[PDB]
Amino acid sequence: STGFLVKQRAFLKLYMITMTEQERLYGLKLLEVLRSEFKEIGFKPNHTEVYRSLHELLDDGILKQIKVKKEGAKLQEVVLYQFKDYEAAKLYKKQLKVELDRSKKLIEKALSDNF
Amino acid sequence: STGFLVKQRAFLKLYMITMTEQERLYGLKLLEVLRSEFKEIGFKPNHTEVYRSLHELLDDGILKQIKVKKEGAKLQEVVLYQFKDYEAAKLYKKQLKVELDRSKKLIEKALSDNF
DNA sequence: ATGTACCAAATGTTCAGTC
DNA sequence: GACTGAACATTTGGTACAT
Repeated sequence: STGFLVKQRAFLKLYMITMTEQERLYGLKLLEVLRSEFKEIGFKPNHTEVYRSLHELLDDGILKQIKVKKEGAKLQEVVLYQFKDYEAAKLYKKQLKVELDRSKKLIEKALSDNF
Repeated sequence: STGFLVKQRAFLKLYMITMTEQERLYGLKLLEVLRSEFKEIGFKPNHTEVYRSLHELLDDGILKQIKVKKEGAKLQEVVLYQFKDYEAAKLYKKQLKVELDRSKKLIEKALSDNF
């Protein structure tokens, strides 16, 4: 990298890991939660980057899919994620702290020099 | 836009606007002047970004490219930038405060949520 | 650290497809 | 109508160069 701010694909993946930790969820719920958690700041992610994020985590080996059923009254079927390789969730979580830390210095530094 | 972080280009341009205000934006080696500034944190732009950022403010009509005497000289000439459009520069700079404030909130939040 | 010119990467829009 | 998915294309950044 040239080491500028963290990229959205990364920021979202990290949030996926944090959320899997607390409750095994599926794509559109993850978005519901992120969207509303962030609706004051004005970050409005969309369902497909969230999905591409989860998807990458599968290639990374950090997550696995489990196909289960939902209770919308629709007898549908939903896809939850669960840790495959826990060590790699940790390692990914570590890399992003670094990235987010540099990112904090940059914005603060930028807010200082220019304002 | 979804409203994620500030864009790299918008971020360099902001510095250039400020450096112009401080009469610190002169010479061709703006890259090294900007690299030197961010070497601590670990941000290291390449020439083509600095070129692209610098050359947008000219084309957009915010900056003008001039020739003056190397501050204190008799003959030697260096390149200087001044405000062609100081209105469009102040407005823009305001836009960036918001853009940075919003960005701060996101990173403080990501760190607070995930760590 | 010019200025180009062609490359790769990040990600929004629209649609495919199933309940 | 709630859900998972992916091509396409843009807006962008990066590499490479001779200069």
